[PDB]
Amino acid sequence: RSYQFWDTQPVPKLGEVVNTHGPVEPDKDNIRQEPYTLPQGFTWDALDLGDRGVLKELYTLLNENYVDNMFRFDYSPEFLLWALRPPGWLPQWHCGVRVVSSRKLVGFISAIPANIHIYDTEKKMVEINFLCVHKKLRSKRVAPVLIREITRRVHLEGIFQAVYTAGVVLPKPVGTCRYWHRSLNPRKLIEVKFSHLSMTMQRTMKLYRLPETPKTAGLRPMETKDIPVVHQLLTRYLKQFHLTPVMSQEEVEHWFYPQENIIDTFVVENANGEVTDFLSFYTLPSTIKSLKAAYSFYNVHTQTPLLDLMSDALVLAKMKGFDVFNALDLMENKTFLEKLKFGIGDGNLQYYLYNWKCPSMGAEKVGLVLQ
Ligand SMILES: CCCCCCCCCCCCCC(=O)SCCNC(=O)CCNC(=O)[C@H](O)C(C)(C)COP(=O)(O)OP(=O)(O)OC[C@H]1O[C@@H](n2cnc3c(N)ncnc32)[C@H](O)[C@@H]1OP(=O)(O)O
Ligand SMILES: N[C@@H](CCCC[NH3+])C(=O)O
Repeated sequence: RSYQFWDTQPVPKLGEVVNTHGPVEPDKDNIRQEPYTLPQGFTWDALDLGDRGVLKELYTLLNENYVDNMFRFDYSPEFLLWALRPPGWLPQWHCGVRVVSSRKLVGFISAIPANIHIYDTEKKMVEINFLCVHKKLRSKRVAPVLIREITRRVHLEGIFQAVYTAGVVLPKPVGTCRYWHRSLNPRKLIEVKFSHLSMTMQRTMKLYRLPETPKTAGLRPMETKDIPVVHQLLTRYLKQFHLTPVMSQEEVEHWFYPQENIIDTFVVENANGEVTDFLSFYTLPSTIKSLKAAYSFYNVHTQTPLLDLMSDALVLAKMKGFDVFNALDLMENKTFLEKLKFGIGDGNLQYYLYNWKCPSMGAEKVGLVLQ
Protein backbone atom coordinates (compact mmCIF):
# COMPACT_ATOMS: atom_id res chain seq x y z
CA ARG A 1 0.00 0.00 0.00
CA SER A 2 1.03 3.64 -0.60
CA TYR A 3 0.49 6.28 2.13
CA GLN A 4 1.48 9.61 0.57
CA PHE A 5 1.01 11.56 3.82
CA TRP A 6 1.68 9.06 6.63
CA ASP A 7 5.02 7.89 5.13
CA THR A 8 6.31 11.38 5.92
CA GLN A 9 5.17 11.27 9.55
CA PRO A 10 6.95 10.08 12.71
CA VAL A 11 4.99 6.81 12.85
CA PRO A 12 6.14 3.23 12.28
CA LYS A 13 5.56 1.66 8.91
CA LEU A 14 2.77 -0.87 8.46
CA GLY A 15 4.29 -4.31 8.62
CA GLU A 16 7.40 -3.33 10.56
CA VAL A 17 7.38 -5.20 13.84
CA VAL A 18 8.22 -2.92 16.75
CA ASN A 19 10.22 -4.22 19.70
CA THR A 20 11.49 -0.85 20.98
CA HIS A 21 9.87 1.84 23.17
CA GLY A 22 10.24 5.55 22.55
CA PRO A 23 9.87 8.57 20.27
CA VAL A 24 10.41 8.38 16.54
CA GLU A 25 11.96 11.87 16.37
CA PRO A 26 13.30 14.28 19.02
CA ASP A 27 11.41 17.05 20.75
CA LYS A 28 11.67 20.13 18.51
CA ASP A 29 13.54 23.10 19.96
CA ASN A 30 12.36 25.45 17.23
CA ILE A 31 8.90 25.39 15.70
CA ARG A 32 7.45 26.87 12.51
CA GLN A 33 5.75 30.11 13.60
CA GLU A 34 3.61 30.51 10.50
CA PRO A 35 0.45 28.51 9.85
CA TYR A 36 0.58 26.06 6.96
CA THR A 37 -0.79 27.36 3.66
CA LEU A 38 -4.41 26.46 2.97
CA PRO A 39 -5.84 26.20 -0.55
CA GLN A 40 -6.62 29.59 -2.01
CA GLY A 41 -9.81 31.06 -0.58
CA PHE A 42 -9.69 29.25 2.76
CA THR A 43 -8.30 30.48 6.07
CA TRP A 44 -7.53 29.27 9.59
CA ASP A 45 -9.78 30.22 12.49
CA ALA A 46 -9.62 29.13 16.13
CA LEU A 47 -13.20 28.50 17.23
CA ASP A 48 -14.32 30.08 20.52
CA LEU A 49 -16.82 27.40 21.53
CA GLY A 50 -17.93 29.67 24.37
CA ASP A 51 -19.64 31.59 21.57
CA ARG A 52 -23.01 29.87 21.16
CA GLY A 53 -23.20 30.90 17.51
CA VAL A 54 -19.72 29.52 16.74
CA LEU A 55 -20.46 26.28 18.64
CA LYS A 56 -23.62 25.97 16.54
CA GLU A 57 -21.51 26.25 13.36
CA LEU A 58 -19.31 23.40 14.53
CA TYR A 59 -22.07 20.96 15.40
CA THR A 60 -23.77 21.87 12.12
CA LEU A 61 -20.49 21.10 10.34
CA LEU A 62 -20.17 17.85 12.32
CA ASN A 63 -23.83 16.79 12.14
CA GLU A 64 -23.71 17.18 8.34
CA ASN A 65 -20.17 16.08 7.40
CA TYR A 66 -18.80 13.79 10.17
CA VAL A 67 -18.73 9.95 10.41
CA ASP A 68 -23.50 2.21 4.49
CA ASN A 69 -24.57 5.87 4.83
CA MET A 70 -27.68 5.26 6.94
CA PHE A 71 -26.78 6.74 10.35
CA ARG A 72 -24.79 9.89 11.18
CA PHE A 73 -23.62 10.99 14.63
CA ASP A 74 -25.80 13.83 15.96
CA TYR A 75 -23.40 15.63 18.27
CA SER A 76 -25.08 18.20 20.54
CA PRO A 77 -23.59 21.56 21.58
CA GLU A 78 -23.45 20.52 25.23
CA PHE A 79 -21.80 17.20 24.34
CA LEU A 80 -19.20 19.04 22.30
CA LEU A 81 -18.44 21.39 25.22
CA TRP A 82 -17.82 18.29 27.34
CA ALA A 83 -15.63 16.54 24.75
CA LEU A 84 -13.70 19.69 23.77
CA ARG A 85 -13.28 21.71 26.99
CA PRO A 86 -11.79 19.35 29.59
CA PRO A 87 -9.17 20.73 32.00
CA GLY A 88 -6.28 22.28 30.11
CA TRP A 89 -8.19 22.85 26.86
CA LEU A 90 -6.79 25.60 24.64
CA PRO A 91 -8.71 27.73 22.11
CA GLN A 92 -6.02 27.50 19.42
CA TRP A 93 -6.44 23.71 19.59
CA HIS A 94 -10.04 24.12 18.32
CA CYS A 95 -8.58 24.41 14.78
CA GLY A 96 -11.21 25.41 12.18
CA VAL A 97 -11.08 26.21 8.44
CA ARG A 98 -13.41 28.85 6.94
CA VAL A 99 -14.22 30.08 3.46
CA VAL A 100 -12.47 33.45 3.24
CA SER A 101 -15.29 35.33 1.53
CA SER A 102 -18.32 33.81 3.30
CA ARG A 103 -16.63 32.85 6.63
CA LYS A 104 -18.52 29.53 6.39
CA LEU A 105 -16.99 26.79 8.54
CA VAL A 106 -15.75 24.00 6.24
CA GLY A 107 -13.19 22.08 8.30
CA PHE A 108 -12.14 21.31 11.84
CA ILE A 109 -9.71 19.34 14.00
CA SER A 110 -9.19 19.42 17.75
CA ALA A 111 -6.61 18.54 20.36
CA ILE A 112 -7.14 18.21 24.11
CA PRO A 113 -4.36 17.49 26.63
CA ALA A 114 -4.12 14.12 28.36
CA ASN A 115 -1.52 12.39 30.48
CA ILE A 116 -1.12 8.99 28.83
CA HIS A 117 0.34 5.81 30.27
CA ILE A 118 1.78 3.61 27.52
CA TYR A 119 3.53 0.45 28.80
CA ASP A 120 6.20 1.62 31.25
CA THR A 121 6.04 5.32 30.27
CA GLU A 122 3.77 8.17 31.33
CA LYS A 123 3.85 11.08 28.86
CA LYS A 124 1.94 14.33 28.41
CA MET A 125 0.18 13.95 25.02
CA VAL A 126 -2.82 15.33 23.22
CA GLU A 127 -5.86 13.46 22.01
CA ILE A 128 -6.97 14.34 18.49
CA ASN A 129 -10.67 14.21 17.67
CA PHE A 130 -13.33 15.53 15.27
CA LEU A 131 -11.20 15.72 12.13
CA CYS A 132 -13.84 16.90 9.68
CA VAL A 133 -13.75 18.28 6.14
CA HIS A 134 -16.94 19.50 4.43
CA LYS A 135 -18.12 17.00 1.81
CA LYS A 136 -17.57 19.61 -0.92
CA LEU A 137 -13.85 19.96 -0.08
CA ARG A 138 -13.12 16.23 0.10
CA SER A 139 -10.16 14.66 -1.71
CA LYS A 140 -8.52 18.09 -2.04
CA ARG A 141 -5.67 17.38 0.41
CA VAL A 142 -7.18 19.52 3.18
CA ALA A 143 -7.05 16.75 5.83
CA PRO A 144 -3.21 16.51 5.78
CA VAL A 145 -3.01 20.30 6.13
CA LEU A 146 -5.28 20.08 9.17
CA ILE A 147 -3.14 17.32 10.67
CA ARG A 148 0.06 19.32 10.06
CA GLU A 149 -1.44 22.53 11.47
CA ILE A 150 -2.74 20.91 14.68
CA THR A 151 0.65 19.21 15.02
CA ARG A 152 2.34 22.60 14.72
CA ARG A 153 0.02 24.19 17.27
CA VAL A 154 0.66 21.31 19.69
CA HIS A 155 4.43 21.52 19.21
CA LEU A 156 4.20 25.22 20.11
CA GLU A 157 2.95 24.16 23.55
CA GLY A 158 5.84 21.73 24.06
CA ILE A 159 3.90 18.50 23.43
CA PHE A 160 5.35 15.96 20.99
CA GLN A 161 3.14 12.85 21.24
CA ALA A 162 -0.55 12.24 20.46
CA VAL A 163 -3.15 9.48 20.70
CA TYR A 164 -6.02 9.16 18.19
CA THR A 165 -8.33 6.58 16.67
CA ALA A 166 -9.76 5.83 13.25
CA GLY A 167 -12.01 3.38 11.48
CA VAL A 168 -9.46 2.95 8.68
CA VAL A 169 -6.06 1.27 8.89
CA LEU A 170 -3.12 3.69 8.82
CA PRO A 171 0.57 3.45 9.71
CA LYS A 172 0.43 1.98 12.32
CA PRO A 173 -2.18 0.66 14.82
CA VAL A 174 -1.01 0.18 18.38
CA GLY A 175 -4.26 -1.72 18.97
CA THR A 176 -7.41 -2.82 17.17
CA CYS A 177 -10.84 -2.87 18.77
CA ARG A 178 -14.26 -3.83 17.50
CA TYR A 179 -17.63 -2.29 18.28
CA TRP A 180 -20.38 -4.42 19.82
CA HIS A 181 -24.06 -3.56 20.17
CA ARG A 182 -26.71 -4.54 22.74
CA SER A 183 -30.28 -3.91 21.50
CA LEU A 184 -32.46 -2.33 24.19
CA ASN A 185 -35.48 -1.35 22.08
CA PRO A 186 -35.40 -4.12 19.43
CA ARG A 187 -38.59 -2.93 17.72
CA LYS A 188 -37.21 0.51 16.86
CA LEU A 189 -33.78 -0.73 15.72
CA ILE A 190 -35.30 -3.22 13.26
CA GLU A 191 -37.78 -0.61 11.97
CA VAL A 192 -35.11 1.94 11.01
CA LYS A 193 -32.91 -0.92 9.75
CA PHE A 194 -30.08 -0.60 12.29
CA SER A 195 -30.58 -4.30 13.20
CA HIS A 196 -32.30 -7.11 11.28
CA LEU A 197 -34.29 -10.25 12.14
CA SER A 198 -32.61 -13.64 12.55
CA MET A 199 -36.78 -15.90 14.54
CA THR A 200 -40.01 -13.94 15.04
CA MET A 201 -40.33 -10.34 16.18
CA GLN A 202 -42.00 -11.55 19.38
CA ARG A 203 -39.10 -13.92 20.10
CA THR A 204 -36.65 -11.03 19.67
CA MET A 205 -38.31 -8.63 22.12
CA LYS A 206 -38.42 -11.37 24.75
CA LEU A 207 -34.80 -12.31 24.03
CA TYR A 208 -33.68 -8.73 24.77
CA ARG A 209 -36.10 -7.88 27.59
CA LEU A 210 -34.44 -6.56 30.74
CA PRO A 211 -35.47 -6.09 34.38
CA GLU A 212 -37.09 -2.75 35.22
CA THR A 213 -34.63 -2.01 38.07
CA PRO A 214 -30.95 -2.91 38.59
CA LYS A 215 -30.06 -5.85 40.81
CA THR A 216 -26.96 -4.44 42.54
CA ALA A 217 -27.51 -3.26 46.10
CA GLY A 218 -26.36 0.27 46.68
CA LEU A 219 -26.34 1.50 43.09
CA ARG A 220 -26.96 5.24 42.82
CA PRO A 221 -25.93 8.25 40.70
CA MET A 222 -22.44 9.60 41.23
CA GLU A 223 -22.40 12.70 43.46
CA THR A 224 -19.82 15.40 44.14
CA LYS A 225 -18.69 13.56 47.27
CA ASP A 226 -17.82 10.52 45.16
CA ILE A 227 -15.26 12.39 43.03
CA PRO A 228 -12.23 11.39 45.18
CA VAL A 229 -13.12 7.71 45.50
CA VAL A 230 -14.13 7.50 41.82
CA HIS A 231 -10.70 8.90 40.99
CA GLN A 232 -9.00 6.43 43.32
CA LEU A 233 -10.94 3.43 41.95
CA LEU A 234 -10.18 4.37 38.34
CA THR A 235 -6.46 4.99 38.80
CA ARG A 236 -6.01 1.65 40.54
CA TYR A 237 -8.18 -0.27 38.06
CA LEU A 238 -6.35 1.13 35.01
CA LYS A 239 -2.91 -0.10 36.10
CA GLN A 240 -3.59 -3.55 34.59
CA PHE A 241 -3.77 -2.23 31.00
CA HIS A 242 -1.02 -0.96 28.70
CA LEU A 243 -2.58 2.19 27.12
CA THR A 244 -4.52 4.27 29.63
CA PRO A 245 -5.26 7.84 30.67
CA VAL A 246 -3.77 9.18 33.87
CA MET A 247 -6.45 11.54 35.18
CA SER A 248 -6.17 14.25 37.80
CA GLN A 249 -9.04 14.64 40.23
CA GLU A 250 -10.32 17.63 38.24
CA GLU A 251 -10.22 15.50 35.10
CA VAL A 252 -12.17 12.74 36.84
CA GLU A 253 -14.83 15.24 37.82
CA HIS A 254 -15.05 16.59 34.27
CA TRP A 255 -15.30 13.20 32.59
CA PHE A 256 -17.54 11.38 35.13
CA TYR A 257 -19.73 13.90 36.97
CA PRO A 258 -23.22 13.28 35.51
CA GLN A 259 -24.67 15.70 32.96
CA GLU A 260 -28.12 14.97 31.50
CA ASN A 261 -27.95 13.64 27.92
CA ILE A 262 -24.13 13.65 28.01
CA ILE A 263 -22.51 11.43 30.62
CA ASP A 264 -24.01 9.03 33.17
CA THR A 265 -22.04 7.58 36.07
CA PHE A 266 -23.44 5.32 38.81
CA VAL A 267 -21.51 4.18 41.87
CA VAL A 268 -22.08 1.19 44.14
CA GLU A 269 -22.19 2.26 47.79
CA ASN A 270 -22.20 -0.89 49.94
CA ALA A 271 -23.75 -1.68 53.35
CA ASN A 272 -20.69 -0.10 55.01
CA GLY A 273 -21.07 3.16 53.12
CA GLU A 274 -17.98 2.65 50.94
CA VAL A 275 -18.07 3.13 47.17
CA THR A 276 -16.54 0.01 45.66
CA ASP A 277 -17.63 0.05 42.00
CA PHE A 278 -18.88 2.39 39.32
CA LEU A 279 -20.29 2.20 35.80
CA SER A 280 -20.44 4.94 33.21
CA PHE A 281 -21.75 5.54 29.69
CA TYR A 282 -22.06 8.58 27.45
CA THR A 283 -24.97 9.71 25.26
CA LEU A 284 -24.45 10.06 21.48
CA PRO A 285 -27.56 9.93 19.26
CA SER A 286 -27.41 9.34 15.52
CA THR A 287 -29.61 10.80 12.78
CA ILE A 288 -31.45 8.26 10.64
CA LYS A 289 -35.98 10.65 13.37
CA SER A 290 -33.18 9.89 15.86
CA LEU A 291 -31.47 6.83 17.36
CA LYS A 292 -30.60 7.23 21.05
CA ALA A 293 -27.35 5.38 21.75
CA ALA A 294 -25.36 4.91 24.93
CA TYR A 295 -21.63 4.22 24.81
CA SER A 296 -19.75 2.25 27.44
CA PHE A 297 -17.18 4.53 29.05
CA TYR A 298 -15.16 3.34 32.06
CA ASN A 299 -16.46 0.55 34.30
CA VAL A 300 -14.49 -0.26 37.44
CA HIS A 301 -15.28 -3.26 39.65
CA THR A 302 -13.77 -4.33 42.97
CA GLN A 303 -16.70 -5.99 44.81
CA THR A 304 -19.52 -6.25 42.29
CA PRO A 305 -18.95 -8.79 39.51
CA LEU A 306 -18.33 -7.01 36.22
CA LEU A 307 -21.09 -9.10 34.63
CA ASP A 308 -23.56 -7.68 37.17
CA LEU A 309 -22.29 -4.12 36.75
CA MET A 310 -22.85 -4.16 33.00
CA SER A 311 -26.23 -5.87 33.37
CA ASP A 312 -27.15 -2.87 35.53
CA ALA A 313 -25.69 -0.54 32.92
CA LEU A 314 -28.02 -2.01 30.27
CA VAL A 315 -30.96 -1.75 32.69
CA LEU A 316 -30.34 1.92 33.51
CA ALA A 317 -29.85 2.75 29.83
CA LYS A 318 -33.08 0.93 28.96
CA MET A 319 -34.82 2.82 31.76
CA LYS A 320 -33.43 6.13 30.46
CA GLY A 321 -34.82 5.52 26.96
CA PHE A 322 -31.76 4.50 24.97
CA ASP A 323 -32.34 2.28 21.95
CA VAL A 324 -28.95 0.55 21.88
CA PHE A 325 -25.92 0.15 24.17
CA ASN A 326 -22.51 0.13 22.46
CA ALA A 327 -19.17 -1.04 23.83
CA LEU A 328 -15.73 -1.85 22.48
CA ASP A 329 -13.97 -5.18 23.04
CA LEU A 330 -11.22 -3.48 25.06
CA MET A 331 -10.29 -3.63 28.76
CA GLU A 332 -12.12 -6.71 30.12
CA ASN A 333 -15.27 -6.15 28.03
CA LYS A 334 -14.82 -9.46 26.18
CA THR A 335 -15.71 -11.18 29.48
CA PHE A 336 -19.31 -9.91 29.33
CA LEU A 337 -20.13 -9.01 25.70
CA GLU A 338 -21.46 -12.41 24.60
CA LYS A 339 -23.11 -13.36 27.92
CA LEU A 340 -25.01 -10.05 27.98
CA LYS A 341 -26.26 -10.60 24.40
CA PHE A 342 -24.15 -8.04 22.55
CA GLY A 343 -23.74 -8.67 18.82
CA ILE A 344 -20.48 -7.90 17.05
CA GLY A 345 -20.48 -4.83 14.82
CA ASP A 346 -19.14 -4.25 11.31
CA GLY A 347 -16.82 -1.32 12.16
CA ASN A 348 -13.34 -1.54 13.64
CA LEU A 349 -11.61 1.08 15.76
CA GLN A 350 -7.83 1.39 15.35
CA TYR A 351 -5.79 3.08 18.08
CA TYR A 352 -2.70 5.10 17.16
CA LEU A 353 0.17 6.96 18.76
CA TYR A 354 1.96 9.81 17.00
CA ASN A 355 5.76 9.93 17.48
CA TRP A 356 5.92 6.90 19.81
CA LYS A 357 7.32 3.54 18.67
CA CYS A 358 6.20 0.61 20.81
CA PRO A 359 4.87 -2.94 20.42
CA SER A 360 1.22 -3.30 19.53
CA MET A 361 -1.20 -4.90 21.99
CA GLY A 362 -4.38 -6.93 22.17
CA ALA A 363 -7.67 -5.10 22.53
CA GLU A 364 -7.87 -6.35 26.12
CA LYS A 365 -4.83 -4.28 27.09
CA VAL A 366 -6.29 -1.05 25.68
CA GLY A 367 -7.72 0.91 28.62
CA LEU A 368 -8.47 4.25 26.90
CA VAL A 369 -11.91 5.34 25.66
CA LEU A 370 -12.33 8.51 23.58
CA GLN A 371 -15.50 10.39 22.56
C1 LIG B 1 2.31 16.02 18.56
C2 LIG B 1 0.92 16.36 18.05
C3 LIG B 1 0.46 15.44 16.91
C4 LIG B 1 -1.01 15.69 16.54
C5 LIG B 1 -1.44 15.06 15.21
C6 LIG B 1 -1.61 13.54 15.28
C7 LIG B 1 -2.24 12.96 14.00
C8 LIG B 1 -3.76 13.17 13.91
C9 LIG B 1 -4.43 12.38 12.75
C10 LIG B 1 -5.96 12.59 12.61
C11 LIG B 1 -6.86 11.96 13.70
C12 LIG B 1 -8.36 12.08 13.45
C13 LIG B 1 -9.08 11.02 14.27
C14 LIG B 1 -10.57 11.02 14.29
O1 LIG B 1 -11.02 12.11 14.36
S1 LIG B 1 -11.14 10.06 13.06
C15 LIG B 1 -12.55 10.94 12.47
C16 LIG B 1 -12.58 10.81 10.95
N1 LIG B 1 -13.44 11.75 10.27
C17 LIG B 1 -14.43 11.27 9.54
O2 LIG B 1 -14.47 10.09 9.20
C18 LIG B 1 -15.54 12.23 9.17
C19 LIG B 1 -15.90 12.12 7.69
N2 LIG B 1 -14.74 12.30 6.85
C20 LIG B 1 -14.17 13.49 6.66
O3 LIG B 1 -14.57 14.53 7.19
C21 LIG B 1 -13.00 13.48 5.71
O4 LIG B 1 -13.22 12.43 4.78
C22 LIG B 1 -11.64 13.31 6.41
C23 LIG B 1 -11.38 14.59 7.18
C24 LIG B 1 -11.60 12.12 7.36
C25 LIG B 1 -10.56 13.11 5.37
O5 LIG B 1 -10.61 14.13 4.37
P1 LIG B 1 -10.56 13.73 2.81
O6 LIG B 1 -11.57 12.61 2.61
O7 LIG B 1 -10.92 14.94 1.98
O8 LIG B 1 -9.11 13.15 2.40
P2 LIG B 1 -7.88 14.08 1.92
O9 LIG B 1 -7.81 14.12 0.40
O10 LIG B 1 -8.08 15.49 2.47
O11 LIG B 1 -6.55 13.41 2.52
C26 LIG B 1 -6.35 12.00 2.50
C27 LIG B 1 -5.23 11.67 3.48
O12 LIG B 1 -5.74 11.84 4.81
C28 LIG B 1 -5.63 10.60 5.52
N3 LIG B 1 -6.83 10.35 6.34
C29 LIG B 1 -8.09 10.13 5.89
N4 LIG B 1 -8.95 9.92 6.93
C30 LIG B 1 -8.22 10.01 8.06
C31 LIG B 1 -8.47 9.89 9.51
N5 LIG B 1 -9.72 9.64 10.00
N6 LIG B 1 -7.41 10.05 10.33
C32 LIG B 1 -6.17 10.29 9.90
N7 LIG B 1 -5.86 10.41 8.60
C33 LIG B 1 -6.82 10.28 7.66
C34 LIG B 1 -5.53 9.53 4.45
O13 LIG B 1 -4.84 8.37 4.96
C35 LIG B 1 -4.76 10.22 3.35
O14 LIG B 1 -3.37 10.13 3.66
P3 LIG B 1 -2.40 9.05 2.94
O15 LIG B 1 -3.16 7.75 2.83
O16 LIG B 1 -2.04 9.59 1.57
O17 LIG B 1 -1.17 8.82 3.81
N1 LIG C 1 -23.40 -6.57 12.68
C1 LIG C 1 -23.05 -7.29 11.44
C2 LIG C 1 -21.61 -7.80 11.54
C3 LIG C 1 -21.07 -8.51 10.31
C4 LIG C 1 -19.77 -9.24 10.58
C5 LIG C 1 -18.81 -8.43 11.42
N2 LIG C 1 -17.64 -9.23 11.83
C6 LIG C 1 -24.02 -8.46 11.26
O1 LIG C 1 -24.06 -9.32 12.13
O2 LIG C 1 -24.71 -8.48 10.24
